[PDB]
Amino acid sequence: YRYTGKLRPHYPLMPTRPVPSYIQRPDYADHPLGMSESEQALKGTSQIKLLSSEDIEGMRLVCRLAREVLDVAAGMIKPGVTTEEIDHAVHLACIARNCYPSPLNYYNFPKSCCTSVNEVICHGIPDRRPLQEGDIVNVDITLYRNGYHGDLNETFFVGEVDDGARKLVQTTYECLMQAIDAVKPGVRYRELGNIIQKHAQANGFSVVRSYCGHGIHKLFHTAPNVPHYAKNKAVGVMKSGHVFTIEPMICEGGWQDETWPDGWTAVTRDGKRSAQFEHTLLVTDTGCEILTRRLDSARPHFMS
Ligand SMILES: CC(C)(C)OC(=O)Nc1cccnc1C(=O)Nc1nccs1
Ligand SMILES: [Ca+2]
Ligand SMILES: [Co+2]
Ligand SMILES: [Co+2]
Ligand SMILES: [Co+2]
Repeated sequence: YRYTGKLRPHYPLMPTRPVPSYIQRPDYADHPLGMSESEQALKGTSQIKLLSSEDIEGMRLVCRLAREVLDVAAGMIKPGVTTEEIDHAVHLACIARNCYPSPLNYYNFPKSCCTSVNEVICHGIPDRRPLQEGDIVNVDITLYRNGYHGDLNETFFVGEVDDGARKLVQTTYECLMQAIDAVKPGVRYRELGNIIQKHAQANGFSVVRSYCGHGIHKLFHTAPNVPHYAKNKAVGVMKSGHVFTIEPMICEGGWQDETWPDGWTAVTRDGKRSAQFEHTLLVTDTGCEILTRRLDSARPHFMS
């Protein structure tokens, strides 16, 4: 395999971390290949679930807990810390909140969160590499509690970063918020990509096309599929009660991605940097509730 940039995986990986049996597990947690039968049963369907008041309370809870766990990871970002150490802290923080870390064994993913450094677009696997000053790193968190999944992610700066890193991260966050500001009943899911690409393009950045936002609730990834690029064929119109994520991955260079031999790590084909931000949103009668928002601080960590 020919690596696209300077990053290399740092093996060996620690043995998979167990989750106490008292914590409720999603169906794929105990499937040998990590397959989710409940999810697969709806593969290819575009119908979007309309959450009940009960489902909404469950989503509000898990999303708040997920934010708490991402905040824990945020506090650990510093030069010298390995992504496996961040993952260990996330795993324990999920357990402390009586939640199962959704990524764990999802289609056999080996860790409890995704840590994506520099040219890694997404799905980076926590390993032995210590973070380096100047790096940008995304931590993607998803928790499962009482049958509901809550998902969010932020990109962080490791020590002092260059102006290019600052612009990429700020722009990506702005792309996400402009999309969220457009969410309300009656809006087509395909419009979000037009908004995101317009802002990214105005700043000289590209939009990853192989990975999209997704419906999330009783399932980790389900309808609707939400592309972040312009002129996409996303199916569906927003309605109060819909819950889904917006998680644009923006790149310094081209939008093309490829996957490492580990089967998970997605990287830019040109080796340039990529940044991402994500929130889980609930469409209300008039707009949307950002379930994974910070409740005690006005801004994301990179600008805090
Ligand atoms: C094909 C199938 C199984 C339903 O998975 C997905 O679509 N998956 C998906 C879509 C968009 C963004 N992400 C993912 C994903 O897995 N991300 C993960 N994060 C941690 C472990 S797996
Ligand atoms: Ca990255
Ligand atoms: Co993902
Ligand atoms: Co996520
Ligand atoms: Co997501």
